[PDB]
Amino acid sequence: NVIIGNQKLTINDVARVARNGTLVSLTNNTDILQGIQASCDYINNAVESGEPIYGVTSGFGGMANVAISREQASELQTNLVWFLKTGAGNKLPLADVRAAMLLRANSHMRGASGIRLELIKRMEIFLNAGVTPYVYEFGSIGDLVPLSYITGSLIGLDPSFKVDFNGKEMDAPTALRQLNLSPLTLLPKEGLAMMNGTSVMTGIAANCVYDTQILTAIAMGVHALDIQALNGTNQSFHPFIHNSKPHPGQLWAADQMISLLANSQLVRDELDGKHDYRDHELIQDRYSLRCLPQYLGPIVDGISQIAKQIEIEINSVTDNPLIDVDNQASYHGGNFLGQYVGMGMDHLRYYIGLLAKHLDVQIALLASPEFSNGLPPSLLGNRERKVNMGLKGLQICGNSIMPLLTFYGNSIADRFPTHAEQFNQNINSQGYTSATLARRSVDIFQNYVAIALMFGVQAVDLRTYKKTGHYDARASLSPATERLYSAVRHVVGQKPTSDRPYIWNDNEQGLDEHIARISADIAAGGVIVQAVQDIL
Amino acid sequence: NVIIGNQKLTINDVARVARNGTLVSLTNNTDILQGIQASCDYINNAVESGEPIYGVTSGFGGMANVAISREQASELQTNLVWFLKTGAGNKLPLADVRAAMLLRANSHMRGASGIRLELIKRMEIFLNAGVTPYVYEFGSIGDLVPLSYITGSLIGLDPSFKVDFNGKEMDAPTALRQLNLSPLTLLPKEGLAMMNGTSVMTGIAANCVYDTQILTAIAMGVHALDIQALNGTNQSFHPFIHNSKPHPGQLWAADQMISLLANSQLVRDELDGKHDYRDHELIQDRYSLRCLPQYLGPIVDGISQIAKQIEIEINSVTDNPLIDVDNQASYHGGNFLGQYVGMGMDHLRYYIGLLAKHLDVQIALLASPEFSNGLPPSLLGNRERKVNMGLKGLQICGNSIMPLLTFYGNSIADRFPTHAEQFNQNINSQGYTSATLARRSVDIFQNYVAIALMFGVQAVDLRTYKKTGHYDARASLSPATERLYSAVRHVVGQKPTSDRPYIWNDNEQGLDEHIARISADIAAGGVIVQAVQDIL
Amino acid sequence: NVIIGNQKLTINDVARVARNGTLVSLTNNTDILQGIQASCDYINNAVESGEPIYGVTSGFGGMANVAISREQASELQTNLVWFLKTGAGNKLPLADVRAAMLLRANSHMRGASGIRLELIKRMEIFLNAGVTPYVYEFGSIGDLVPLSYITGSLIGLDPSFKVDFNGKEMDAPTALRQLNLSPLTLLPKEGLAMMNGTSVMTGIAANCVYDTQILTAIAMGVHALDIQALNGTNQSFHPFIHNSKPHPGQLWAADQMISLLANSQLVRDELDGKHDYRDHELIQDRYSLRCLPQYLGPIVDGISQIAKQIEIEINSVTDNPLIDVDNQASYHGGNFLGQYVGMGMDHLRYYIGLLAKHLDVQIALLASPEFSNGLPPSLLGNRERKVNMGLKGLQICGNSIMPLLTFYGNSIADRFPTHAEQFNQNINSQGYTSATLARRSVDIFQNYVAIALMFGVQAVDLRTYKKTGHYDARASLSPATERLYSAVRHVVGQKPTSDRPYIWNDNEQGLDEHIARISADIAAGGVIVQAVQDILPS
Repeated sequence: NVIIGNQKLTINDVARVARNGTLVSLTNNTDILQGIQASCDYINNAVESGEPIYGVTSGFGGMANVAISREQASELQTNLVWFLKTGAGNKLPLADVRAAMLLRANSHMRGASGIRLELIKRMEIFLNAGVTPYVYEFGSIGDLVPLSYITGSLIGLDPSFKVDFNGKEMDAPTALRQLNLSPLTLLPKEGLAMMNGTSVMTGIAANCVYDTQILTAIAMGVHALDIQALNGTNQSFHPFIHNSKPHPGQLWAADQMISLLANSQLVRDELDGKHDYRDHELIQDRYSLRCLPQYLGPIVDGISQIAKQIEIEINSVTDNPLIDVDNQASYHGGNFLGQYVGMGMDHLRYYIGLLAKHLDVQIALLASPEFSNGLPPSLLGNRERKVNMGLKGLQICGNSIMPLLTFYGNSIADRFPTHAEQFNQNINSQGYTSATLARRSVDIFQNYVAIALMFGVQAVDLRTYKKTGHYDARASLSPATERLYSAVRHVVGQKPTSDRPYIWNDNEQGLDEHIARISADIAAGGVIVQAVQDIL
Repeated sequence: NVIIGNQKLTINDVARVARNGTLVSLTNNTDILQGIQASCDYINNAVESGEPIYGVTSGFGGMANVAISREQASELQTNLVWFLKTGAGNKLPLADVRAAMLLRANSHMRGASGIRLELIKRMEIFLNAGVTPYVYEFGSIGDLVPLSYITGSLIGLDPSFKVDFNGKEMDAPTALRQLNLSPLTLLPKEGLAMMNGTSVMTGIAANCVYDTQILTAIAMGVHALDIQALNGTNQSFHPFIHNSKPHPGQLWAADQMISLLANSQLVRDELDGKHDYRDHELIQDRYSLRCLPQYLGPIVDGISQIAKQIEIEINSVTDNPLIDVDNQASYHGGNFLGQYVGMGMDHLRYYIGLLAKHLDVQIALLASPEFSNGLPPSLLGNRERKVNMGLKGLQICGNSIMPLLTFYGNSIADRFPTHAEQFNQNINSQGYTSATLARRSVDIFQNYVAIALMFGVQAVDLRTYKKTGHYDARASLSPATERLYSAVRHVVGQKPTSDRPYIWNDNEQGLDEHIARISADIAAGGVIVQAVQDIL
Repeated sequence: NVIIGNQKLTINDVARVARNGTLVSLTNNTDILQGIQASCDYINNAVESGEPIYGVTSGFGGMANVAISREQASELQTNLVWFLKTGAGNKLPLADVRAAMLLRANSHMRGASGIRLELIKRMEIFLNAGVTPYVYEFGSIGDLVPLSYITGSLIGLDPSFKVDFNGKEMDAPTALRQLNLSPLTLLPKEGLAMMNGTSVMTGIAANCVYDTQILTAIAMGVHALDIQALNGTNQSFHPFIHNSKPHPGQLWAADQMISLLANSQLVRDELDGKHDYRDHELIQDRYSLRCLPQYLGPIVDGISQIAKQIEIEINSVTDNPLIDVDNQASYHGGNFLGQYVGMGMDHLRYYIGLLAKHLDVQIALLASPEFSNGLPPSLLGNRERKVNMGLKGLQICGNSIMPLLTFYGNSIADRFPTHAEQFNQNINSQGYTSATLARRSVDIFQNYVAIALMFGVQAVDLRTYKKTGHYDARASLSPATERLYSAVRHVVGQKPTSDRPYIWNDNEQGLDEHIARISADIAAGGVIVQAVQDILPS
């Protein structure tokens, strides 16, 4: 179903395999397989001759002044796995490891790494059988150490390497007995070819960008719900304003907001350019409404830029040395340095914090009667019961998540240690931890967006009540935001009705289970995600 | 065993109860109990009279313009728990919750919160029976929301509140049936008194400072091992140098290094002031050795300052309004704002990153033959086996942890949202997330220090070999570092011997299990901690 | 020379006007002047008809619920200049004030602002006569207050508005007297159209990008000289490696290094795949050299991204309300939010810090005989004089500037105040202080790079001495870095000679003067900058 070797992988391809279990297959294309065999031939012949190659007939890192004889060329590679067995911290999520292996297979198919096809198939097999090596969150300065757990597991080096076999923990040798596979012995270069790359960090980063794209589209849907709850105007998104300031991101954002807001009963419909006075209100919407597309443009634009860079990283040969069989040569290079990943993730986190903080400003308007254009304080539901404080707690919780996202928007690629590994790795990317930090930012932004969805949904109901005498917002919303509003209400198990808004009395729900249910629907690609799929 | 109500709690007291299960008891002192009853009396009488008190006969937050009648005064408090049920993220570790409850009990014993003794005893009971409410990592801007899970669990409000009962998950009502306790109904103020404070964040922060103090002492022991492995001099720590620059922290650090290094065979012993030329080496030790006490002083000093502030926070009445029975009055105040916690944790993280980074510089010297004063590259063990790269992987992993600690040393208290809860909480501490971030920094610094311990231990062995012809460093070290070296070797299960250093061949251990075993010994207060207990 | 209103302005166009005093003209395009006229007539009409329009018949920001009538519509615009006269701190460099007026004139030509041509012409005249209003570094959250000093000066509103007139401080009414210009009265909307855009911050930013593109080219030239000095190999830059990791930036970095190093005698020329054991030393160059194209890729690429976004912001209409004469409507909108400028500048400072850190690591290699591959300690010249310590103080100084560049690499866009201006401006960009902050980054970087260049020139002299027994690197360097080498030696006034390297004895020069002289030459677009002309249009 996903074919490896032929065409370039997309972030979506990566995500299908990682999360959804999408089957994988190596191309059968004989030029591709010839390439793989040719570099293999080449490395074999070079070691036969005792020729100097980095990490083949040489030590590793700042010990690349230790020459290694033809007779210790295999063992060299097997020892590489051992001394790199020094991971720590929590485990990566299994989907990031699936992603890693898919990328490594992709790297190898290019025929410049000198690795046996049989070692590449081992990953196809693990992918299809649902065997996932354990990889730790610490050990890479950007992925030798994380990739040695992948390799040692693939070759069944030792019972000390653990794996997940469809939800069961077991040792790698045992997993290979179950798969009817024999243990493998690394040939010269093959350890290095297994371990000397950016597959893991890029793997984590591929899934981050996937989830961030989605959350951006959900966030867009949230603002659209906010603008309606607020009786804001659609004029701000008028194509004339944005064509005269034509950043791609701003042009896209304003135009998507037009689609989102179209045919809404709750919005001030003023694409004609009407804007009479209002009281007690200001003649214009506040900045969070009015400058939405100018604010969001660079964010939208940056997430695209990063998506574009990750896609090249995913389809790169990322490894050292690179075999050039056409010239019967090998080169010592630096493609293992994941600078696009380390910096793109620093960027991704920074943008997520900027999205969260804008959304939180929309909530502050909603909750505050000074700024909500006539909604009850904290969007309380039942005003006959004076003890209700409505969403006061839900706001505070959102006020606690958002600062943290901006904190995580701090960077890490500039914090690299110049003394790293014997002073040999005097520049490095910090790409691996940057990528795991990015995963942290996305996991937390998912809970954040869930809270923002809750505010939006409750708010339109309470605006509907001001408009119609009832709480069933579905006919008053634009058809596009009605899909999302009704996806959210489906997930949380509260059906829209005319006599009740989403939240009536405080003692009637735990708001925590709604956050949890919504975050889990977003994470799983559920009905909330599908409701905004046209934006993606 | 730990008595609550009498004398001020220490960070050590907090830690014993949280981690070690130390029993707890309310004082029987009748002046203390009179105080508790008096404020209770006072609040009861005030509500009888319909008198305006914040969060008693009033709404909460920016809805404190909603007056609340005497007849809805109880329900008001019960609803406070419900609308604050909006936590998200991972759970706090159980020891931080034990700490919270201990602090809340401590707060309440001061007789200014107007809460029933019976509600204070409920916490004594939960503490002693090993019942630990679930609290989420998100919801507080600094602790209403986290404390509502504590309260609802203590009073068995609903099956939706979960708890840990000695390692088993169950619902709070069920836990109270098992403890033969009846559900409670909150009286006016009591919800607020349960929830309106800094007990959780301070709870988390108490245990962070405890663990950081320990890790500082271990880190000191590490440097002492490094200075020996390097054949550095003891002259740098000479009391004359430091008395003339007499910062407390620097005076303490240099003087402790004297004790640590005393009677070592591996150190250049030069307190007499001898310093002849050396070759090929520089006449002086590099800065990481020589400026150790000047560098560490402000760190040591800051950790003390923070310890001092947390101890006041732990023994504070932290709550609003405060009942003054002596004047038969109540005051609206701000003691719920955890500014010392939010800022002290920002500081604590920043220092941890500075400790990690200095230690990592000591490792770079150890691993690099240009700077190690004659040790093998990467501290390899068996040089007859050319494939050994020794600790190359262990270094890279340390190079990946340290940048992250400095990243976490970024601050959060300055990132507070001024729009928080209806614009009412226009300043806030971010103390709760700061504190959980601090816990992150300590959990990671524990794995970091484990790696540094491994470098030190291996290094002295390899220096011993240069000195004596064997690998048993125990008689060549100072008696103080021999305790720590032998604690580490005990934990990892490798016994010192004359024919073998800690690490001989790479394929002979997984370095990951050693990191894990050491971090877990440090976390549990094991033999590594005890080995440096004289420093604390 | 630079015609405003016709075609899109580039960052080169802006820099030439701001820095080089290039002359400027408004286009005579009749469709362009008709549009300007039409929006002018639209506002005239709407206002006399009593139409409600923001900041024209209201009420600014949080007080946009003040109805103001046509009888007060003129005095509203004039009072807008007064209450905005609240700048603080140091003054903008005059070049960024010139850029700021260039872009504001450019914005107005597009026809959606309803401003008198005569006021757009007034900016042309100031630019060409070399009259520059004083503008302060604080007052904008991203440019009402800064642009109010431009406006106030242009119309000669009051003697307290100050200008530079070709080097002499002067009040603004005095400068209009010298120009034989009459003071102007702002009609309805004109004051807002004058002050409600992104011209200043985008002005500051455009000059930043220009200076960074240049410092990137020089940086590359510095790496090429370090590579030569350390007898590194050209093999890292082989197209086969980078074609298999085809990031645009990394391809470009690799390919420019192949060009910079072409026909050097100080490299190990191994594009054939040759890689013998060194003795007793590492078979590969360290990461600073070997992962150079991979490390520089995102930076090159990011600077290009920013440059593209700034070129769009330069050419955008930034005010509010916007007049659409085709449908006879004005729209209330948000183009005045310079979000691209705030986050872009954030990114730019970040990238500069990253360039600096890589350069400083290369200096570490050169100064240290453990890693220099046989060069003398601290790149010392006269070894016979034992008291010499060569470039030891010069490295310390570089070590004190590089961490400060990475510090400035922190962001400010994410630190916006949500309670800004009566809670009306609940999102904002911080773009003005962000670009202000980028100017400080760029200025410091010009000093850092001078230090970097000095380490490179000295080191190739000493390597050439290693190779040939003399100190003239000119013959041994690749043509492309010879140009740069000679341009630096020219600027500091110490000639290449076979007998002597750049730095012989410590007491023969103040290194501080050499830093100052190279820094000034880069800032001025002098011979050091011309030496890397080739790298620039790519």
